[PDB]
Amino acid sequence: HKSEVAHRFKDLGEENFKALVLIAFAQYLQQCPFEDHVKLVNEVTEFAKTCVADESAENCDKSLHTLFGDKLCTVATLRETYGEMADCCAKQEPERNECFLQHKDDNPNLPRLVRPEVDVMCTAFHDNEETFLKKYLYEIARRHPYFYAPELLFFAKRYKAAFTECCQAADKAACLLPKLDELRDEGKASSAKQRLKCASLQKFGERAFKAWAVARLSQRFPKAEFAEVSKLVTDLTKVHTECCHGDLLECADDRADLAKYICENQDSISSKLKECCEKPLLEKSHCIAEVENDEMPADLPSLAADFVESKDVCKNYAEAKDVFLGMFLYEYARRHPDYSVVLLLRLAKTYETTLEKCCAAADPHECYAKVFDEFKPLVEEPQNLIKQNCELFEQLGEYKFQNALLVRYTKKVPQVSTPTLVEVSRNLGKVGSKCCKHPEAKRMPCAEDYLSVVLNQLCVLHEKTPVSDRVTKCCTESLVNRRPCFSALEVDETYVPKEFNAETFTFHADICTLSEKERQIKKQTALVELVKHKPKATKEQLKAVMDDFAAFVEKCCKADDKETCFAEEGKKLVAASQAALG
Ligand SMILES: CCCCCCCC/C=C\CCCCCCCC(=O)O
Ligand SMILES: CCCCCCCC/C=C\CCCCCCCC(=O)O
Ligand SMILES: CCCCCCCC/C=C\CCCCCCCC(=O)O
Ligand SMILES: CCCCCCCC/C=C\CCCCCCCC(=O)O
Repeated sequence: HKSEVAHRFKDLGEENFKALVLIAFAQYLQQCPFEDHVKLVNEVTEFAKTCVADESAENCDKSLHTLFGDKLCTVATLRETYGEMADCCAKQEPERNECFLQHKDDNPNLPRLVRPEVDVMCTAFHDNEETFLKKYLYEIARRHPYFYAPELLFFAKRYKAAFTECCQAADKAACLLPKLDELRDEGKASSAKQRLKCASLQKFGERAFKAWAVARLSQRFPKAEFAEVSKLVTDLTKVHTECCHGDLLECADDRADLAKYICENQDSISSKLKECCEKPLLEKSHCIAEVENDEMPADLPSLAADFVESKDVCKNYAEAKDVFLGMFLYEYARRHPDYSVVLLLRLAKTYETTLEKCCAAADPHECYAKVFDEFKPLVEEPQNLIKQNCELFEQLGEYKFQNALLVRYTKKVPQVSTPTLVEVSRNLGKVGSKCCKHPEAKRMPCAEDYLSVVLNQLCVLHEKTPVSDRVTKCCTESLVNRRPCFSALEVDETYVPKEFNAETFTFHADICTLSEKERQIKKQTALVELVKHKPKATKEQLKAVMDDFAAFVEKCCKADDKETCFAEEGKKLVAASQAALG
């Protein structure tokens, strides 16, 4: 039917097509020059215009993969540069393309991208703003070959809108930097979420994934019927598999097909989809995936009815276990948008466990009559933690809240690197700052969202440089008990204090010229070292030492001649503190 290129070109528009072709090629030819890819893009774009003018034009009939594959193999250096990958050009289609996906190197050997000065950046932006955005688009795409292209394009437009609104302000840095930080964090989270979902699919199986998807979908579309939700879980599962495989083209088609489906049965799924279903092809699925929870019917029976009281349960269960259990989740999840998905799964595993013990006993109904009774504690566990932690967060504020976490975790896993403990504690604080501003009904979902990517990054790291069997236990265990296992970590009684070191607790006046972020990291780094040296110190002994240090920095940063007060009063602080911490 017609021409694929022409079609995609008409749907996307020239501007989007060119930016997407750039990203796609950058993700395969990660080592080729920018000017080389631009040549490529122009060539393909010109070809695509040929097809838009005449569908019968040469090669215009060819499939996207084939056209794409032919273009890659057309690169001169290829073998000289990539070597192995060049041998892919010797194969037929299904093979050739699969051969390229295998050589798509994740975690390249490229330099870190350094953020330029707001001024140089803004000035480059005013000059060729297009080549300014494409170069960076190219730089980020080659470093993240797995990042879904259209999404990367959505972030790029937000960056563009920020340079536009900021490069014209009185104080540019004041405007730009703050939003460049939000975008970075946002981009890293999305990137991590993505690897997280794919790793989970791989590590735990499609069953676990389907369970997660049912719960998640039911919270969002509480009005949808179970048959509808199972339909979506199935398709959603096929989408994640191919999108994880890395094949951009297949992934995009599956996503478009799904969003189209959902939009066509809009009224049969959710009322909060109107906006998203009006958007262009490029942003539909992305919009839908971010859509807000629809409101629940209000005309819903009780869970006790069909799952706890009604005999006919084991019968209905033995008939199709997973389906029955899926029904339980659907029912429980659409009634609880306020629960995290993992909590929902813990309740479902608990219920499964019960049906599996009771349905085989003499009087079934009398064995599982009090099951909802066993849910209470599972539910209270996270709620209580969130309540306790957000109260504390509101008490001391972000920075001081980060310190509280710092002391807490260093004490639980002293074997961890100081820079890693600092990074972890800081990220956790931002979660507290993002999620505690929410009402009690949106807090667990918020925390789950952020905590999962933080806990995963943590584990992949530990997977590389192991440090504690305890961490490994929590990291390799069930994805449903991952967080509870970390919450259960106890202070490390075993650990042996790190012998004193003055260099470690030696401060200089430079901490006064430092920026807010740099001196925090400076102080926090020391705080971790302090706890690693005297792990048996009280929250109070520590508060006292931290207070003595506070005034220290003050009565020395505001003193005539610094680098001395710092060595004089410093010697004192350390000698006195050593005594306090007996
Ligand atoms: C991990 C991918 C998510 C990040 C999205 C990036 C989108 C790229 C679009 C335009 C380039 C912006 C140029 C500014 C670079 C500064 C990057 C940084 O702060 O780390
Ligand atoms: C509102 C979230 C509060 C975030 C504060 C950051 C401190 C992290 C420590 C404990 C938070 C525990 C939250 C547990 C909910 C995750 C979902 C789950 O496991 O059910
Ligand atoms: C040397 C680097 C290797 C990686 C080491 C991993 C370090 C883990 C450090 C701290 C654990 C994070 C705390 C997890 C949140 C649990 C929530 C709670 O407190 O209830
Ligand atoms: C027995 C070991 C003695 C070590 C010497 C102690 C010197 C003090 C060292 C580190 C304190 C770190 C400061 C953390 C509090 C930051 C709070 C704030 O910003 O005001």
